[PDB]
Amino acid sequence: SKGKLPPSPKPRLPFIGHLHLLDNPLLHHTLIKLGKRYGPLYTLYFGSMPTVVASTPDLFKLFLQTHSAISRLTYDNSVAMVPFAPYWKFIRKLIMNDLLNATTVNKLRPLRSREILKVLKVMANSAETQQPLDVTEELLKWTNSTISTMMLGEAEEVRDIARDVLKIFGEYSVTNFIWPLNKFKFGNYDKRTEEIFNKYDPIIEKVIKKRQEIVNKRKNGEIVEGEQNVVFLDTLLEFAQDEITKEQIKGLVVDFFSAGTDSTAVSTEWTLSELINNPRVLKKAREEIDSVVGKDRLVDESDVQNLPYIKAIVKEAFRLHPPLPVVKRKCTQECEIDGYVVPEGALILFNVWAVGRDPKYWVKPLEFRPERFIENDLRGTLLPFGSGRRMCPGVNLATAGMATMIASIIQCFDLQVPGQHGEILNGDYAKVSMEERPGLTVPRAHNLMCVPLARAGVADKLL
Ligand code: HEM
Repeated sequence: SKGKLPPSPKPRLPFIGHLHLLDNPLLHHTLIKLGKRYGPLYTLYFGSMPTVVASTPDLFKLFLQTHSAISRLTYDNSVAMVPFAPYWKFIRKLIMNDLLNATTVNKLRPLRSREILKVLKVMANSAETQQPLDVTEELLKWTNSTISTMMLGEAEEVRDIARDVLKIFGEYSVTNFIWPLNKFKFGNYDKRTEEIFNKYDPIIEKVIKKRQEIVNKRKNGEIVEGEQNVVFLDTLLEFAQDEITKEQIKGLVVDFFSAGTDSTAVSTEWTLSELINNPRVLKKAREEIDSVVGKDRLVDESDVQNLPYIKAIVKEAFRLHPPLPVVKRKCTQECEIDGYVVPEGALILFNVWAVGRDPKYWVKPLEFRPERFIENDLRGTLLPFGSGRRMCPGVNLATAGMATMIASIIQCFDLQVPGQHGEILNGDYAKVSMEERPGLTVPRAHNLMCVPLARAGVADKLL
């Protein structure tokens, strides 16, 4: 018990604290340089707010222990609603009563498979035209559609809400500087953005109405025909009035759309980019798929458990390119971490990007070497056991779902990299830039452009 904060740099300035030292939009690079001098736990003042920066796994675990836990999720996204929002108590009761469980997420697999197939068919078309495909854009549409279809169904009104949610996400990303809602200003927008906002509430109200009558017709024993797929919202509506309000249902839907869907699109692109840049690993990945699954049917989500190298590839891309390089938490009460005092209300920053590249934990950390997870949650979480990860379609998409998409892509296609003067790069130049774009979520700065090439025995046997 040293009775003092973790060490801090100099100088601390009256109003801005240490903010003048943050001279890099990619904050995690600056936090590493500071960590080299001041150690694995140090204090920065974001204005008047003390902010403690940790960069070891042991420090992360200390911040997750109970005193009430000394740190909590922030409201940067809707995941914080799970422990804190009162209307999420309804979800917790469904879980404890075995009415919402892992089987609920497993039964959505056919919906997830059809969304995967849609992407493969887009790539197949680009293979036939031999035209560059914006894989970044396709992965954003894939994750956005899969979330909305799992939640609400295949109706055309859900296609409309998916396009609207993606547009809202677009307006949410332009208010971002480094972290979201930092350059936001109270303004008037325009008629274009106004129509985007006003479209959401009437569309979701109609979708809930159309799903409520399906639930009622199933409850009263009446037969239903047309769309036999059961959506996640149907499970919520089926027990909403047992013996939760419409507004609170709409609030759950808002939370379901804003928990970080884009993280899966970002991590999928980082993984594909590492595979393109590491032909040895990509060849070995296709050999596993050809051996475990074969060339006669598409990879299925049930195969992922039998694809250890594919799972190691996802872990290895997560180690090098965590979607959130800096994870934020808030101190809930005065506590002591490794002898230092952490004050109530302090912002806590986990530099997970630094840990992923630290030679103290990883042999040759700059190498994309999935074997490190073999020769010795397929991403390799901070929420306690029993928080509901097993019942969440978003966690499924971020793990088994992304692994299935990546395996399906490389099973069917070679990814050619187009060049800047009428040529396809290959093979020493067949690489993509790994430069980062600043953000809370940090994607590749350059969109992933690829010219798919159908592998031999794929068009007729698979697509
Ligand atoms: C119904 C549709 C739902 C959607 C579309 C959705 C969406 C998401 C997404 C996109 C994430 C981010 C996962 C990641 O990238 O790491 C997430 C996280 C999470 N969700 Fe959901 N969710 C849904 C329902 C639920 C439910 C019912 C629960 C019940 C407790 C739940 C609990 C969680 C938890 C605990 C996390 C955090 C997991 C972690 O950080 O490791 N979700 N959700």
